[PDB]
Amino acid sequence: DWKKYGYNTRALHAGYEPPEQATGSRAVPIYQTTSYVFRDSDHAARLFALEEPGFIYTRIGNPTVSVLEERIAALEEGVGALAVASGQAAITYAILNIAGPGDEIVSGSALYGGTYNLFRHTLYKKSGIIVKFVDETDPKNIEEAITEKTKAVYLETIGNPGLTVPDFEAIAEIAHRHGVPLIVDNTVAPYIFRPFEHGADIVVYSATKFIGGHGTSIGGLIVDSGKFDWTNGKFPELVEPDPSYHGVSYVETFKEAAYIAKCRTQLLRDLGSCMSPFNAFLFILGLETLSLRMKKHCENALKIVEFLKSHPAVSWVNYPIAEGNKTRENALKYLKEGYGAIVTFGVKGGKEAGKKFIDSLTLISHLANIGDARTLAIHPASTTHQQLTEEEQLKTGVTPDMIRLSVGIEDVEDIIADLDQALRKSQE
Amino acid sequence: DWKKYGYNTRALHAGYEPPEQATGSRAVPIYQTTSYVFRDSDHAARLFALEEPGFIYTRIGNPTVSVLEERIAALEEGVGALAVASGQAAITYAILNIAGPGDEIVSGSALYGGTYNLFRHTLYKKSGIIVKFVDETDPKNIEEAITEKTKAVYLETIGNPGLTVPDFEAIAEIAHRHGVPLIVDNTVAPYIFRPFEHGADIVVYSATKFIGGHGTSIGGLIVDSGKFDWTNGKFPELVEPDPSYHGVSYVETFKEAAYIAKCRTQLLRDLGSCMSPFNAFLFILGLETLSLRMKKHCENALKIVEFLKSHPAVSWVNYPIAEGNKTRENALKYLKEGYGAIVTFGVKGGKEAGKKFIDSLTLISHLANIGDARTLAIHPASTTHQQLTEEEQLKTGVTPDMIRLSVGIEDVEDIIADLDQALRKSQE
Amino acid sequence: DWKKYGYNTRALHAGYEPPEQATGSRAVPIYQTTSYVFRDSDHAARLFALEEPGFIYTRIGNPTVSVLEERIAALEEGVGALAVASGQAAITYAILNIAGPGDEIVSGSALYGGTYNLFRHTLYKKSGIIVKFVDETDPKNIEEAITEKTKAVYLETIGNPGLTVPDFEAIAEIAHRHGVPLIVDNTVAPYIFRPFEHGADIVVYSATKFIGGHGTSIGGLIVDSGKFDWTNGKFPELVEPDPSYHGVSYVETFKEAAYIAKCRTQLLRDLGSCMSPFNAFLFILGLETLSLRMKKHCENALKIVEFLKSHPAVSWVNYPIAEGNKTRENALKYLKEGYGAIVTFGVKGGKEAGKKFIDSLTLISHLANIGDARTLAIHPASTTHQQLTEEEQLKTGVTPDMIRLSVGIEDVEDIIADLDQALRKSQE
Amino acid sequence: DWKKYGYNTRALHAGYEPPEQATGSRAVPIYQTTSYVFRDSDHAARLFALEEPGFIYTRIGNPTVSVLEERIAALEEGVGALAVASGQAAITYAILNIAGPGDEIVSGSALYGGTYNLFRHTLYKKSGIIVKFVDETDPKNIEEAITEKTKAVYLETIGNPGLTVPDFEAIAEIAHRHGVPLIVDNTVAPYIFRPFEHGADIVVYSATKFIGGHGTSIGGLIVDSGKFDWTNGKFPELVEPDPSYHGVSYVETFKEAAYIAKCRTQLLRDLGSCMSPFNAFLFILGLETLSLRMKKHCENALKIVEFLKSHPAVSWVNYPIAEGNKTRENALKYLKEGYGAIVTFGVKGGKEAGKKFIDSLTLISHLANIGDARTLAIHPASTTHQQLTEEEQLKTGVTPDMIRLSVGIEDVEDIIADLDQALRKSQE
Repeated sequence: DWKKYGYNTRALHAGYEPPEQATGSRAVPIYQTTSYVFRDSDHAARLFALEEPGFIYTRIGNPTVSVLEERIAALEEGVGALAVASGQAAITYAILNIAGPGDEIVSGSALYGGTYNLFRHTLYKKSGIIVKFVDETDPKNIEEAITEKTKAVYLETIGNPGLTVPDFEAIAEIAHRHGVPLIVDNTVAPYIFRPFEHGADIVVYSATKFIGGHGTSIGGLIVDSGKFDWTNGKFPELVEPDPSYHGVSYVETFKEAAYIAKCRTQLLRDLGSCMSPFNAFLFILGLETLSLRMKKHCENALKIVEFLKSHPAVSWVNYPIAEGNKTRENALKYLKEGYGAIVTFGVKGGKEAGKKFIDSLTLISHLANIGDARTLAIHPASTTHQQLTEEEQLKTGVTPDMIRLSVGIEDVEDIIADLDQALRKSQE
Repeated sequence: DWKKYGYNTRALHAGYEPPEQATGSRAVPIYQTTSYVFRDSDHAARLFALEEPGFIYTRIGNPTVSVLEERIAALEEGVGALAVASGQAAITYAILNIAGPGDEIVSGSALYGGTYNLFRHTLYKKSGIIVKFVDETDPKNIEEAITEKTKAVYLETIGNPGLTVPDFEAIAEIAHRHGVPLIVDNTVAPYIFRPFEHGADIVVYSATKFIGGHGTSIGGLIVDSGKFDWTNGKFPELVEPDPSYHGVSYVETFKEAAYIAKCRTQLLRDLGSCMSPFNAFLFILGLETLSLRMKKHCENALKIVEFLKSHPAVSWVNYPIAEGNKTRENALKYLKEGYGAIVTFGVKGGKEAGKKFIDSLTLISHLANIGDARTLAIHPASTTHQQLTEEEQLKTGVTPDMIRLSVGIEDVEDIIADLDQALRKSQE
Repeated sequence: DWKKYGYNTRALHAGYEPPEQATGSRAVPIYQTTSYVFRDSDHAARLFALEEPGFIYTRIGNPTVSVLEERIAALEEGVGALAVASGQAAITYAILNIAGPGDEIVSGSALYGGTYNLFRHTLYKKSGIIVKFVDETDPKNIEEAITEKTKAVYLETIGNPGLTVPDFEAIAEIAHRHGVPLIVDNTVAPYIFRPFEHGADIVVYSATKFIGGHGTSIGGLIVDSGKFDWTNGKFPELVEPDPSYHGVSYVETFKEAAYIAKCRTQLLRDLGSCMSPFNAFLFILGLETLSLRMKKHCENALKIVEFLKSHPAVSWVNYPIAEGNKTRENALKYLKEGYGAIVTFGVKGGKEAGKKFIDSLTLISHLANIGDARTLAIHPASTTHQQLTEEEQLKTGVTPDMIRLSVGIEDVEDIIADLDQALRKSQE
Repeated sequence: DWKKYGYNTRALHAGYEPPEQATGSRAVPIYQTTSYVFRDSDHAARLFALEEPGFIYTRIGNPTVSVLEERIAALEEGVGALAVASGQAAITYAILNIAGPGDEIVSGSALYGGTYNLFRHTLYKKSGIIVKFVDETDPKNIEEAITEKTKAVYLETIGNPGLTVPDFEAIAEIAHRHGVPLIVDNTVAPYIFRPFEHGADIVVYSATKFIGGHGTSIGGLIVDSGKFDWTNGKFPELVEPDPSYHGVSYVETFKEAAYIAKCRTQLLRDLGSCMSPFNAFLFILGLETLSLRMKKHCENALKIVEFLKSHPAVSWVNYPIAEGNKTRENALKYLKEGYGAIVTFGVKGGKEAGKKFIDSLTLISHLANIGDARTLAIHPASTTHQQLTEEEQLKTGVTPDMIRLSVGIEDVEDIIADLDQALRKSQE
């Protein structure tokens, strides 16, 4: 389905209208298959030469996985999407598509720990890429770090768990004036934020979190807006003839889809971070309720915040629109549908009190995740961010006394009662 | 289970004895979950610091996926295995674990097309790695290409579809004398060949093909023999303190498992090519019959070869032990359980006759795969190897008139009848 | 979880707190297994004798299926539930548990076609049970049909598709004064109606429809309120010693759970209508969003009704609270959360116009189902009710010109636009 | 595929040639769907009236489930099959299709406990059917129990666990001379026995056991040979017009498939024991290796028997061809491919020694099942047959000191070593 239809209609229909014509299955089939029989040899040759569309091999493309991709692109109003094995793989592929040995990336610092470790260590040692980390709360800091080796600017929508919101439009202008795309990780804010409306060229998701929403499946997505001009000379693999496809120019053959086409034909084909069709089936199920779920997550989170602000065992609370938040103005400007499910706070008595808070919980789940329907809590400095030095954790908005909550869609009075009994026990 | 038990007992038990203690499930549960609740904060901290074993997050580790890994390691007599999203990802990770920008790899040339394209283009452009391709039919050619920048030697067990078998022991000696591991891709010969018995240090699989065996699931495996010494100075990431894990030395903490540990803790955690637990469940089912299946594949293939050799529309036939095969001696020496399922031949009348052969088939499936229970046929020069120049295809053992068959486990008289009617039609 | 927690908290937690202790999986594992290893022979004997709780065999009981059952019982505030292969099997088992050859059942006539055919033909010919059908819009009609052979009264919550709502409290009093339970089929109104609050003793569900909510899985549920007294002499199988379990009296051993215990130990064990653990996994996912989904279904349906009432191609519209509905008073009294997703209407030009309405639709799915997230339409007289005579269809509230809609959770303006273009085309 | 193709070719192809034409999926898709969109209203009407073939609703029919059914029918050389939720449901439906209140069934007594309990108690109390149990080791005993109320004769292929084999041809003649079909439960002997070659008219399977073969899925099958004449006056529901389908005569419309058609259209539609498409997918995977698996099961079992016969802690051993077996002649005559996987024996020291045997095992699984790839052991008198009196257990071939083994496909020396250490411990 198209831009003329509403978000919820797309979330239920896009990419699977009409149903497959073999049997009419209303539900998207799970095509748990590796291979696809060809009509004849000409079919088979056209498919491999990129001269006709069809399925060849599940590593490269699969019908269940394609419905997921098409529906995500429709919801984002992008020109195409690619599904991959994890949010990490989506980030990896989004960068590696346009960068390699000797290249630079300007990144914000309000980052999930796993992105930090990929950027700072793995991409440098295994791909020769230098990521330059900046305080994205001031857009001038992004401009000052761009160089002729920069290939992209990278931001998260709501800094997990710093809870800062960058000025997307200002930073997108900076990236475009310097001839590079803005890539946004919108993991924590599907539906409530549309990056392509605000300057982003590329969106990645950890479909694992909110998109799936039920804590069952690992997966990632890369979405291409199709509006960046790859021919400025900084992205020659998207322009020059590709020896692997006998001379194909991606911009020439695939036009506005050049980028997501190469992600598939080069990186997915060769590095092989494909999603399972079963996992795709479950993510499609998640999308069908995503907007209802996100509205409830965000309504509960705002209530949780107000509860915590007035509680005697709590020393501070953060939320994208909290009074002390340095980017609340950006949160107000760009998030008009809810301000995310993630809430941080500190317990009086520091790290050891937070320890006893976590240990006392009876309904909230002490685990490593966000974006489950259930409410989740953790201590980031010793978990999601343990790979970082004390100085590094502070750059990303992570302190030693911090508790992160991913607020779920339980009845809020039950969440608050678990929080209260556990906060009382932490002061004993 | 251990080295004292037979292959089939291990294939049915290793890694899941005793059954999980929650309910006693005899079958391996499908843990379709992202996360795992922790006992308390100390548990959670020990797990992330690598100070205690347990599950944290399915990208990094999962109980269903772990049973698969443990059973593959037991069958291989390796010290550990890692599961990943595809055979391509396993190859990628096996190399990237020990190589990066400016490094070299010596590879054989009897290679699946997808490995060629990863080696020649993707790893060079995205990782700065120079793969040097050699004629592995003479081990002297491997020695002559090693340099001080070489990090590994790479071979396939039965060249897909050149059908050549390298001299593993001679090449393993060369690699070890030069301080680098031998990595073997044993995709086409699980059970019938044990690389670790013949000098290989690392084995990778495309679990997709024969291990799964039913054409349902994409997946890869990396298996570590645990016998290579990573401390010779060429593998400093396996020895030096890792900043991402606050100073952990992989050889010191994980000893013989240093390599497969870093594959998990670095590459899987950051690049994110994880396998789905559903896919793992299906690969475990495949292992339970693998030895029966491989014996039938190889018995049928040898019969198919004899049929083709005497048929009037066939100009030539290849098989690892065919009289004209330049490495039949190696095939005889190393494959004592069967000589693989893959068979090549040429039709009289060249490419256009093979075209009409493929188009006439009625039971054999014209698709891109090997290792299905069903019998498969294809024309490689325009498909699995289309990414290669005419000169390059010839280096890998692929001609323009070649038909590749993956012989399945149907009743051989039905396979032969389909082959015969289609060969008659190709001469019209 | 317990009656102290809210509906949404239960829907996310009940039956799986704490997570399984083997690994801590936050998601409910898919235990796709037939069998469960026993600790020793005493364990195994106690389990089969009904002297200890545990798992023995998936036909009889399974850990994934048990979580589903426990969560449904918690949401219903029943004492237990049983999962089965379909809504039809749940109805069958709910009756067969308490009735057999020579017994009677008093049923309402506002019935899904499949229930009618089971009641009128299959149970009579294969079980000797006489179902007496009555106009349940007047409770006096239920009393007048009870006899000393009656074993239960049976009602649907919202007559599918007559859209009538019975007076539950009045009819429950009648059944209880005559010593028989009231069994309610609450398929179309989970969450929005709680039968046990209004006199029902037994609830059955077609988990297929709204509970699943995504059109993926067939399944049924039987829920026992635990408040009916089975010892009045009409239910001797629940009281007398059971030879199959060496003398067990169900009321004595299982107390308030006697009924659902026999459903498992007798009917599920012997007739074998078990649910798959995969299907159960998906129904659990459905429950996690059920209340959000049902509120949206009912809000959209009420809007659709208002649209249809004012449209020139529509001759009439029905809805439980429509002005002409003979039971709107009951709908107002008992449904305080929404009035269901099902809407009927007639097109001007009769059966052939409705034909052209269905044939013109472009977003609404012409299929046999209700309770999908997508909007569905059909012509019942030739489909869901085709097994009934013209007189019989009229007894159930089905006319020849009727269109049934199951209103989904798409954006209502998109539903209405599809309805309007198709209604215009029907008048051409 | 057809009778011209071999068993293994059929097991890999029948029912899914050609692959679905939407995408060409070589693997059978998992159609996890409830519903199927119709082309238009005429389509929808023809489908419900039984005037055209197609899919309507997964309770009644599903594309994945249909491939399973078609492949089983092809392997059996039957005219059709029906899939159901369990082996118990298949037995139930096979009888209820042709019998009801006041009818009789002549059954053998060499029966799985669950069949006994269905026959003796559940079908009598819930369906009014009188099963007459006879010593089927003498065919004269079958003739002497037939009456004008008899509707079928029922046998198991290898009495589980009496291990007796009836004289199928003699008993089939008796049933046919008296105008009733012979129904065979071939659960324990797929592939190794073809009941339709020896007089059976109807075959049922517990697909759970050997057909699946991996202990993952519950399921049943009913297979119709299509050769019984239902018009002799004893089966009027198969001849007379069916009110539920407006006058359809099953023999007239469906001809040789009348029986399996009514199983679907009446019993599956109304009692609702449908199989999940996921479970069907797994059973199809099992079929692909069934013949290799059964040959290995039977070869290992015969070796286990010889080991047990010579062991000092064993007092007796039974096997269909054991020297003391009263039906070894029948086993020799009818089983020409292997004599089943099931082995019974007694330990010196009686029930308490067998207790200590079971408790000592370290590789063989103490669970309730047969037909897993793994080797299984149990004590039937307190488990699979606990529902029967001491007299009743003895009628079925079950004593108090009996150990039943389901011999798996592990390496036999590992099975024997587990058996030996556990037999030594039982004598302490």
